[PDB]
Amino acid sequence: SIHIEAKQGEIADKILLPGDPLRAKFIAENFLEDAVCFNTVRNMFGYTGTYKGHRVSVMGTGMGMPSISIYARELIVDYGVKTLIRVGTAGAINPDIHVRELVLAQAAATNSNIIRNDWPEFDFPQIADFKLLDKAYHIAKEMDITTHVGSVLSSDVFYSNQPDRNMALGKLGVHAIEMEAAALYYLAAQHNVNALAMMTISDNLNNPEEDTSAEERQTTFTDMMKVGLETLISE
Repeated sequence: SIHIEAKQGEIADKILLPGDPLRAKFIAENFLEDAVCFNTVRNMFGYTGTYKGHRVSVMGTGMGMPSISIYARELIVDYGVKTLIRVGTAGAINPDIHVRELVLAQAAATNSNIIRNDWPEFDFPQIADFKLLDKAYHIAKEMDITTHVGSVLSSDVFYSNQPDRNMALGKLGVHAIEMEAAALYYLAAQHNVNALAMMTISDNLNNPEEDTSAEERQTTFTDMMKVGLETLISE
């Protein structure tokens, strides 16, 4: 509420969180059944529908950690959401990681200040809920999806002034760069709920001429959606 106009009962307790409101709309119309809209405020589309009989929601979060922090907080605190899965795109910085592959974020590095401001004495890692991470991995492997489990970097600055520094992380077990996961993981830890972030590599920052084919782009997305949805409804 304040940023979400939904009444109580309109949002399921388990939600998929793409960055793009139009992606949410796309998921709602093609992977859920009987999906209906629950939010239009600031054009941040959200839908509740059914997957394999399970009530499931999906909504966009906008870009960057402040944005997703606002929406995840309201979902958790005002609508009692307990399971949250980010499904998104990222750029690969680990050279062994190629375009279209799947990354599951065991942890999220960040150059943000959101955690450090609250915890100045610490390096305080933001982590995925293990059981979610482990279920997603098992499901992905059954589908023979090329999957990588590791850290991602949740960055504040898409147009970075220090890209070499970012790239150097790729040699130390940090797979891909994204903008949201650390914030989501932090809120989940604060409110004791369960979060996972997953992404397909859309760009290989180590190899710019690694291209993708759109149709291929929709197979991969379909693959990720089912990992995402099966993980979301597993109990």
